[PDB]
Amino acid sequence: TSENITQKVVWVEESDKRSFLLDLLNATKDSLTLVFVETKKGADSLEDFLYHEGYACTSIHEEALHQFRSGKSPILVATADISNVKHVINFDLPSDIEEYVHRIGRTGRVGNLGLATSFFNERNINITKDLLDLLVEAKQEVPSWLENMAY
Repeated sequence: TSENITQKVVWVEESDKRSFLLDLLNATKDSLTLVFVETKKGADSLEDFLYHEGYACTSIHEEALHQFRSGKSPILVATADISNVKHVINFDLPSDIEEYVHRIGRTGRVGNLGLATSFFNERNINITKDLLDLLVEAKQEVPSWLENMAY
């Protein structure tokens, strides 16, 4: 159970995810930001977007992993060897809660709190109730919208 990972689930429309990611990145870490996306093409295109924004980043979908650790590339974009990152960003959420749990486990260590931010929209209605129940048992912030969509 994930009480020691602060989880912020926010509503982001698909067309808003990229500028919301830039505001979030600025808002939040000098390194070890891990951003999960749904597809290989998505990983690829997001890395390029970030590049043209001026953010040093890599993607995986050894070099890449070796840049992440050194903090030469503060951002690693990955699809579906990595733990104790400073921030996990679920740019796309997965279709089941177990996979959510696996991904958020990559932030935090014993004696410290992790941080995981997840973007959610109508595409994610399938995981609504499971995410709600997980947030409640982990005593995390639950957005009014999530509660009302689960019902």
